Parts: sequence; structure tokens; C-alpha cells
Amino acid sequence: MTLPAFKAYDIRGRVPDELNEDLARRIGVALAAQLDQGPVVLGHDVRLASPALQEALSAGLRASGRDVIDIGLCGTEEVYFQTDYLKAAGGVMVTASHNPMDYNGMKLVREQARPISSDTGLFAIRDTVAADTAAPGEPTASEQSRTDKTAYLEHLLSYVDRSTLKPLKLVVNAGNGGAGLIVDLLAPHLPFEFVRVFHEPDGNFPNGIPNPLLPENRDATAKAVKDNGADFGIAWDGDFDRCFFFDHTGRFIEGYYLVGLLAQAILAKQPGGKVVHDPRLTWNTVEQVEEAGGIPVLCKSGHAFIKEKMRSENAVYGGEMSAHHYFREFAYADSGMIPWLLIAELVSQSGRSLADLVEARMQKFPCSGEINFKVADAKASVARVMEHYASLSPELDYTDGISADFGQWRFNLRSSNTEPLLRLNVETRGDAALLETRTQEISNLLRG
Ligand SMILES: [Ca+2]
Repeated sequence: MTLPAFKAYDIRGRVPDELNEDLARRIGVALAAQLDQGPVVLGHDVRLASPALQEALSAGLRASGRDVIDIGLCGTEEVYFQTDYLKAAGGVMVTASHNPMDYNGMKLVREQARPISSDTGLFAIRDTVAADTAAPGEPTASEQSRTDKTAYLEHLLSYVDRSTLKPLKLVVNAGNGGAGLIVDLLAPHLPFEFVRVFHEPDGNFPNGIPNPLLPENRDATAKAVKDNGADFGIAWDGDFDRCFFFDHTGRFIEGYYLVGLLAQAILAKQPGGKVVHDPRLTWNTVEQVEEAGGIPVLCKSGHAFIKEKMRSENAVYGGEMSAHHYFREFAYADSGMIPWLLIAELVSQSGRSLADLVEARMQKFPCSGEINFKVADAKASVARVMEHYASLSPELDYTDGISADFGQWRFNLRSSNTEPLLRLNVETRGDAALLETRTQEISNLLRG
């Protein structure tokens, strides 16, 4: 009974069935009424339908008297950065992120790149749009093109001490998304030697959709690292707000361990700061943050929750195990570019490889990775797990799903709201055998 494209935090649908130019134009009209006064930043990714959808959105916005700042082909974080930097009323990124070829969508922010979520105006937009039968007016406002990325590039470079960088050899895999454009603009300013895989933006995606979690995109990056003796490799999704790391042996690094590493890299520059993290996997982050003289702050997962928690806490850094990294100085927003700059600086300064930096943490806190279960009844499955372990008296916490701490091991179990789907994360204190038995034990209880 409601427009399916409108989800909890953004708009996502197949083109043109769930998302199309007419909906885009009506979203522009509706957005103009929810924002404070000021112009609106618009950007788009490499997908074939993205320019058209952005044009439709510009039309609806300008018909409603909003000036539009078109920043052209970009990553999502550039929309966040420019919205904040130009003191704009809001910003829209047109992007399908990592989704199949027939998909597109939008990420909406208001002033200072604050998220527009279902709680905070997205559903007011949905309702307005679903009720708008009126004819398209004419633009009574201007579209200015502002494709200069200089302020954004200078901001990125300010996170590192360039005199401390060594000439590392880095594999970069844009997946034919947008990240290669940024790498080429940064490269004149850095000592690194880049090895470019799937580099050119290409909305036909001849090498597969830009999703580095797909094993063939994983293997292309790992092979390039090994074949070229790179210090590490970096891959991004298509709008590059997510960054994934491969060490010099070609091993894919589970995102959990990057949270603690980036935290200690940041706390070295801004000592005593707060670090926000999500409850799925926690023990490594807490230890690394405290060892670096910081304070960890637990928060619900999901970018809307982490951003608002960082604002309220004046947190310097927040990280999710799912490759989302947020920085206070970047308008409390996520970037897929800052993380690898910080990692390259840490490797350069420490004389330790990325492999050695993480291997120590992996041995201390082995984790299962996120495991998904389609079940008949989420409530019954969860109850089966809780009843089975109740005699061990775990410490429970309900920040985000159920987290049960048993002393030597813990798990987090979250249920999707859109479907009967359970997501499981397990970790232990230095015990890989315990990790695997409990993971299989829970897997059995969840299934049967
Ligand atoms: Ca993305």
C-alpha cells in the first residue's frame, strides 16, 4: 500500500518499475518543501540511468524555486562534503551503490549532511510524493554546475602527514565505479605507486557489479596484489562509501579489525577522543580504543544511528564492521577514501605490514563473520537459542538485537524487520576452536 522504493534510510528500487524520472521529479518537489532555505547539492554515480534521474530531480527542485548545485559524477561522500562545505540546504546522491544493473536509488541529506531517514522526514516525503497528482511546473530557478573537486581533495589530504609517507605500492580496484577518478586526482600529491584494476568508470560493468564481497571481484584484487607484490590492496563499492582491504598476501581483511586499527590511528592524532562502534562485534574495538587512550561508545548499527550518536558525543571517529567509517572532521559522515589514506600512513610510519598489524588482533579475537539465516519464524528461532544457553547465565544487552556475553565468547543476533532473516556474529577471546563449535552449535539451533 506504499511506494516500495522508499526504505528506512534511503530510496532504492528497480528502474523503471519502482523508480523512474516521474517519481524523481516528484521527490524533487517534495524535497523542496522539507528543507530549510538554501540551494540543494545533486550528484550521481556511474549507473546508466543516474544522469536522467538526477535531471528529473533537478527539474522538480527548480520548479519549486530551489537553486541546484550540480556536482556531476561523484561518490556519495562528495555529496555529503559539498552539502556541508557550501552551507547548502540539503543534498541528494543518485546511486545504486553495489546493487544489480537494473537498480538505482537516492541518498538524501539536509543541512550539514544530516541524514533524512524515515524517522526524520523520508516518509513525509514519501507521503507527499504518493499524493502529488499535479502537472510538472516550469523551473523558476537556476542549475549551476560545480564539478571542481579541489576543496574535497584538499580535505582528504589533510588527514595525513605527507612527509611521513613511504612510496608504497597499492592495488586499487574501483570495480568500474567512481573511485578511480578520485585516486587519479590524489596521485600527483602522493608518493604511492598505484596498480589500477577495473579502473575506468563504466556503467555497463563489464567486470561485474562493483561489490568487493563477490568472490570473483575479491579474487581479481587478491591476484593483482600477489602478482605485483603490492603492500596492500583496496577495493570500493560503486559509490565508494565503503572500502575493503587486502593485505600483501592477498588475504581479504574482515572489516571488524579495521575499526580498531583506524581508531588507534585517529586517537594518535586526537588523543582521548570518543570512538563510536556497533554491537555486532565489539571486544577488539573496545580493547584497541582503550589501549590508545580513547573511550569506546556503543551504538545501534546503521549509518543514521551512528552519525547522530557521534554528533551527540562529539566522537572523533565511528566505525561499522561492514566497512562504513565515519569521521567528525568530515561533517560526521562516512568516507571510503579517508580510511585507506590513514592505513597507508600507519603502515608508512610504523614499518609494519598491514598483515602484521591485523594478524595480532585476529589471533586475539577470532570472529565468525556475519552469517545470515532465512528462517520460518524469527521469534521461535531466537527463543530456541536463548532457551538452549539460558543455563549458562550470559550477560544480555539489547542495544541492537540480542547480545549474549558468556565470558570467553559472545554473540550478537539481529533480526531483519523487512523479512524473517537472522544475522549472527560470534567472537571469542583467543579461541578459534571454541569459535567454530559455538558457531555451528548456534547454526544448528537456528536452522532446526
Ligand atoms: Ca556504497
